[PDB]
Amino acid sequence: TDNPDGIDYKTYDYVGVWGFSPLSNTNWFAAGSSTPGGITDWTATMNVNFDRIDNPSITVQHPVQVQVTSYNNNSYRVRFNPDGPIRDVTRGPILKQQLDWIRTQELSEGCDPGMTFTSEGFLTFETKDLSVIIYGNFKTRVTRKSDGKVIMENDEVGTASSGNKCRGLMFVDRLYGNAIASVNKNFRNDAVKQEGFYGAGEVNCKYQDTYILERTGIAMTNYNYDNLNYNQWDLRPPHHDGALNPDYYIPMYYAAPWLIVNGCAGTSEQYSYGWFMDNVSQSYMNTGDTTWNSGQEDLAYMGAQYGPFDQHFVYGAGGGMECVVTAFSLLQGKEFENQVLNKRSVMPPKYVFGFFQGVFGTSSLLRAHMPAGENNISVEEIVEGYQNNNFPFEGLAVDVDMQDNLRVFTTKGEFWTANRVGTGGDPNNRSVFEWAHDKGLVCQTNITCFLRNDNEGQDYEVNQTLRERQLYTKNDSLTGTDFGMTDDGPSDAYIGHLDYGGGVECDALFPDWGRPDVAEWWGNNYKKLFSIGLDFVWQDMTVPAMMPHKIGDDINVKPDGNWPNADDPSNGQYNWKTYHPQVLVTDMRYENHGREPMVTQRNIHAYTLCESTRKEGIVENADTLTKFRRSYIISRGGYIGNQHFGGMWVGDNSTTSNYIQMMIANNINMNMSCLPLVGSDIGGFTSYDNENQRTPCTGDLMVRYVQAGCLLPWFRNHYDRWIESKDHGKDYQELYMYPNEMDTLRKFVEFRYRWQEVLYTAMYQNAAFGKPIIKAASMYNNDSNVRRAQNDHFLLGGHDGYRILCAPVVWENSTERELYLPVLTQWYKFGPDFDTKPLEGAMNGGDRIYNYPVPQSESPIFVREGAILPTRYTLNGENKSLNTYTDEDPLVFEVFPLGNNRADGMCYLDDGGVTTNAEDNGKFSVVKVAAEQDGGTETITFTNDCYEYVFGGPFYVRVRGAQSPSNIHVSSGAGSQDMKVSSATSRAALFNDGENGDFWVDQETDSLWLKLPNVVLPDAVITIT
Ligand SMILES: C[C@H]1O[C@H](O[C@H]2[C@H](O)[C@@H](O)[C@@H](O[C@H]3[C@H](O)[C@@H](O)[C@H](O)O[C@@H]3CO)O[C@@H]2CO)[C@H](O)[C@@H](O)[C@@H]1N[C@H]1C=C(CO)[C@@H](O)[C@H](O)[C@H]1O
Repeated sequence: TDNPDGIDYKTYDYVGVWGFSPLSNTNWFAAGSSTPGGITDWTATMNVNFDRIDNPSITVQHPVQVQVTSYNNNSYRVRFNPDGPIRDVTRGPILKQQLDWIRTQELSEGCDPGMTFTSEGFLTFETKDLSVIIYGNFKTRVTRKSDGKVIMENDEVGTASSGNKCRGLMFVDRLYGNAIASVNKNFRNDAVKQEGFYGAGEVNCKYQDTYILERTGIAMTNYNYDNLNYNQWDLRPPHHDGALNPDYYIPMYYAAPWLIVNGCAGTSEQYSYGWFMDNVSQSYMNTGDTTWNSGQEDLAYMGAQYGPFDQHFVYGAGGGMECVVTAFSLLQGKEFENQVLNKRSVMPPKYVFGFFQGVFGTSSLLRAHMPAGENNISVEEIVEGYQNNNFPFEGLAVDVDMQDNLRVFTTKGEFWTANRVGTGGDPNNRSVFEWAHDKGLVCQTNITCFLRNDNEGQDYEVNQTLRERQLYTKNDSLTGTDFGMTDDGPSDAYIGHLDYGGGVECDALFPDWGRPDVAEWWGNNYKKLFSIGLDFVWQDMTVPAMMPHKIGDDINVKPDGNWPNADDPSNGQYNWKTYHPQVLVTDMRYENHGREPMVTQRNIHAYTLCESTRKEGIVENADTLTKFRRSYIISRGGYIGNQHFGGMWVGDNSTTSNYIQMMIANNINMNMSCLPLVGSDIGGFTSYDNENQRTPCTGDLMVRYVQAGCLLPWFRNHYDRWIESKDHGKDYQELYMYPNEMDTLRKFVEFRYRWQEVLYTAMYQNAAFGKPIIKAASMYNNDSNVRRAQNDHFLLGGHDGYRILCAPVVWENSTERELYLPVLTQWYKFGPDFDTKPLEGAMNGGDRIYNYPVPQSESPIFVREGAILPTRYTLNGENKSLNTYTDEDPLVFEVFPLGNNRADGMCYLDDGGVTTNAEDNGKFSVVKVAAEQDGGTETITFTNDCYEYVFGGPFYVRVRGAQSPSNIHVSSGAGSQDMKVSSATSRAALFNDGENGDFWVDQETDSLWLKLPNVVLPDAVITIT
């Protein structure tokens, strides 16, 4: 039952953006005419005639569905299959039942889009603030009720005499290909509109010498790659000479055919809409890039190498780009599952927000058992470096080093306290993870879906059980292609190779995910790791990232590095560093459907791998997790929607100023693509010095790299380590190996740690409401100067999520930067210095300052007026892992200067992930807090949205700029108590000795500290007179 729809597959190789050419018109079909086709529900059908743009006498008929997806969040949808029936996928970001729920709810509220056909046969409908008309040839116009503004319209190519053809719908004559595509007008050169496109996951784009955030006038592609340095040689343009820098026509780790359009920016008449082409074969986004005549300046499109054609336009409930993001997240929501917490994504354990050292080149757990080898390091030495130097440190990212000769899901003797593999729980032979637990730390470890094959007779249960149940991808192809074979077999299995450099490699098999019983099988395997202490997951080589290889060559032999190329094209022989594209894999998009070649769903493999570690690994086997029941995944690849499995790190960056910039833009863009909890390796993964690869990150680059990411969602220093056993990489990169910079380094980690609940809460605001943790400058509304500052200015935190503004310096050996404060509000210089000192005067928003000074010891980070921030200090004053925090380590609602005599704050509370009762049973709290000045009385009010988690220790209000009071009244469900002056004279003595109901006047920081009991948290009126 392979290929049920009779597809003839014309394309298998990687087609660069330069080989994708729908504005070509030749051999392309576009809508020319239609007759109406009925409406049930909110799906209308138009029976559309597609004409060959280059010979319109040739026509075919296919039906197109036009579905309103959310009246309230102004989103609809267009799809059609030109290769067969129209078909609801069963795995993906947008599922039927989440659409069906949204619609049902909205119907109960009595929303009517009034999907109707005029007499002429045109389709008209309405969403909340938008109206839409679609003409005969599919010419689509999207107007905005309030000001009549056309905010979006598709494009039309005229012909010699056959009328006009809407390129809003295009597929290639199935005689010549399978590509699809869709075209809009693009007002990026409109004097008043100045359209600007955004999003597109991990794409990178250079301008002059600087990496930027905007994705306008450029030709991108989604094509998940093993793209080490974001600039892999094989991904270069035809006939490209010299080095290849990362750039926009190079695909990355994550598949996001998604674009957020923002025109008439920062003014009354502004509009934003998102654009998801839901497809998982190689996709394209072209924002009007003339390079290679691939696009035209005044048009934009999306497209794919294969079908079917499914596409979403999401305008959002209201003003600003952010709302596009949140509505998009709704469409992928889990409201239909009655998720009480995880609606828009799954919440990680608190601990996932702390600092992690990853090392590629440890070679034992402890020093006592470390084999002799030049520059070898043990885990024990790392933990020692950090712990001894009072670094706030969370734990390790153990690599394949630990595995037994690269056998995913196992460990070798060296990574245990007693030099042998235990079944664990033996206190005289703890595994890495268990020892790690006793040090306070937690770990992820690396898991690929690569199952060793060259085992040398040696027994490896995970590969053996894959062969038995035939759960491996088979070597069949509709082309008779020979992918190679070894002596280990089996005879009918796809056998790829895994190369990590310097002879660290092996043959491998792989999970044919499509198959049923495969996700169960995958999942139960993580038990071999959970029962030994593994906290969370490090999902890698997810592409699958296999070794380059030419059909015909041996399995362990890759091609010449310069192959393939324009003069010597692949011609169906290159594997593009993964399965040779022809391999028949079982469908991952439609279940019980048959087998397709991988070329048709390449961009789904990692999503699907991630889905399975989630549902079948972490969730089903939570019983076997040890110290924490909740868990997470940090993944390298995936596709839109992946946020419901965990988050992302941007694979293999490097150690240069450019990569810092890139990491930030990437972060910001990944947020607006519904992946909030991502980040890039701090300090860079790969070597960088061309004379001597072993040279490690400079101190100053290390400071800027940490300063820039110390408030990004995922914070992890990871790197390729040179050791005798692996002759590529750098000497060291751990924070503690920098004596000169240690103090700056560490204080910026402590600082993140004090703002831990800020991250936690923002994350909650993402699960609950879908808000991006990190916020493009252009998300701040009514500001005509945020856009120019958008490459390196970003915001996060607070009740609304726009309370902290970061503008990290992005160049090595640099002590200034151009700073823009966003307008119509006040800002305050903050940082690790400002905890133990008074704030400086206000900074008037709307300012541009050239050469704003930033000594190495400082990053530009500001807190807005009106912010109240949940902060967290240790009781004993030391630095300790988040996961060892308990409710005795104070929680501090820091009120800042007031904004129009107002201030507000939100704080999510829950057990941390010790258990899954927050996501499972609604066991959490959401504390709100307000503050108002009224002549002489300031009223700080605590209310709750629910208080299901009982924060067990006293918490504090910290007022900034208000000193010694005449009285403080505290009102509570169990309060009617006046406050008395504490007898402690230091913050430390207030926390540890301080009496409940004690206020302390802090001269040093110009603050007033209120110590209150744990029971008044959910509800109180603090009046300060
Ligand atoms: C560890 C790493 O292994 C593989 O990376 C390869 C590159 O694919 C290959 O191009 C070559 O890279 C050199 C490149 O050719 C040259 O132009 C450049 O200047 O120098 C590069 C090396 O610095 O060799 C490297 C190996 O050294 C994989 O393709 C990568 O995915 C892989 N990174 C993975 C693997 C691990 C180990 O489990 C993780 O530590 C890491 O997080 C993950 O991203």
